[PDB]
Amino acid sequence: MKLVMAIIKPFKLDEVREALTSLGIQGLTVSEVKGFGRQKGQTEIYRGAEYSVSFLPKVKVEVAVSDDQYEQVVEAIQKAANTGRIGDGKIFVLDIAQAVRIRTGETNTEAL
Amino acid sequence: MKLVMAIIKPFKLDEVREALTSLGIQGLTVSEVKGFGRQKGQTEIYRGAEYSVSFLPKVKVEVAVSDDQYEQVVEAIQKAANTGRIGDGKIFVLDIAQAVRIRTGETNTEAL
Amino acid sequence: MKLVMAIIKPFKLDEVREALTSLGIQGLTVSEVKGFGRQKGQTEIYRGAEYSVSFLPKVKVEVAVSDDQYEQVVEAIQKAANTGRIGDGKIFVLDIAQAVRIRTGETNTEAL
Ligand SMILES: Nc1ncnc2c1ncn2[C@@H]1O[C@H](COP(=O)(O)OP(=O)(O)O)[C@@H](O)[C@H]1O
Ligand SMILES: Nc1ncnc2c1ncn2[C@@H]1O[C@H](COP(=O)(O)OP(=O)(O)O)[C@@H](O)[C@H]1O
Ligand SMILES: Nc1ncnc2c1ncn2[C@@H]1O[C@H](COP(=O)(O)OP(=O)(O)O)[C@@H](O)[C@H]1O
Repeated sequence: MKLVMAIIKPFKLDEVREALTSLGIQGLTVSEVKGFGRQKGQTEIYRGAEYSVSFLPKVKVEVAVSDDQYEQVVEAIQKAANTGRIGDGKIFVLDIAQAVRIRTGETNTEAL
Repeated sequence: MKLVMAIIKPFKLDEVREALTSLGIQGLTVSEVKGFGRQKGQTEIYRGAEYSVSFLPKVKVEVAVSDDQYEQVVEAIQKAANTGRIGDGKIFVLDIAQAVRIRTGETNTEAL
Repeated sequence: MKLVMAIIKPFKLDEVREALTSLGIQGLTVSEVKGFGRQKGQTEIYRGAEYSVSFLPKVKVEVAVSDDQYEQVVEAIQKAANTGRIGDGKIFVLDIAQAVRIRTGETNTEAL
């Protein structure tokens, strides 16, 4: 099992969710983050230090998938979330050691 | 060491925290997320596309525990966070490669 | 590749970001969390149960770095985020199985 974490442009959430649904992915968890990178927000200089005054929101998508699914999922997300412009974001894949569905106590692949 | 990530119903946070305290777990980190899954929010259809108009908040609990603790922790959380109804959520266990307490520089199990 | 996750005092974000920039780290992702631990917020007791009425915000910094960088990054963060007072937070290092830059499709170390 793999945890697929994608940091994407907020306006790409709907498109990514449809891609996952097409693969029959049953659910996912989403949170708000701020992004720092080559694309930067505006700053105001005070005493030699530049205070950030604008920020770039991103959406963090976390979806647990089986090993047999993960490559297809990463592919779908990349294609859905791509604009070709700077700031498009990242996909990080983390190994999951165990998964449990709280409602049933089902483990691993049967928990998703 | 393991990072135990639980996605739970917001009204179950207090109950989960008490369970962890009973195990002598010293601390944990909590964030707000939105959940998508078999339980769905309401949508409004515009031009063939259904815009989500209601969302289902969940709370993401992240607690780092020692290998000797992790199975007990996962068990406690599952029992505390369970309602038996759809939407109860998931527990994902991730391996931790290193941990540091910022205040002391203590490493691994002594950092918790 | 490693995902370095740091839970830090909010007023330490600027200092940590400068440390990473000094190492030539190109970007990072930041989110808001609440912290529970030895430092606690205030509570109000109702029917034997203590409702939390104040909370301690922390900032979660997540930065993916190469294996050759990770020890230096963990060191920089620890020194930047340290106050010596309780509540300073934690750094957890997670192994990354794969990384992709969404804009280019570049993989692993070339994605950062
Ligand atoms: N090393 C990193 N670790 C974690 N998140 C990162 C890292 N580098 C970039 N990001 C995230 O990716 C987003 C886009 O990065 P950026 O460098 O602006 O564009 P691109 O990803 O197109 O090269 C950033 O806003 C940040 O959220
Ligand atoms: N594959 C997944 N990866 C990450 N989070 C998930 C996944 N599937 C479900 N979730 C999270 O679990 C929550 C509950 O899932 P749901 O399918 O509604 O009910 P149940 O977990 O009882 O089957 C969702 O709101 C979502 O936050
Ligand atoms: N086992 C843990 N897993 C995840 N986060 C933790 C854990 N223990 C502490 N934390 C986080 O670290 C923060 C500081 O912890 P605390 O015990 O108050 O001080 P210190 O880290 O200086 O010992 C907490 O507010 C919480 O966010």
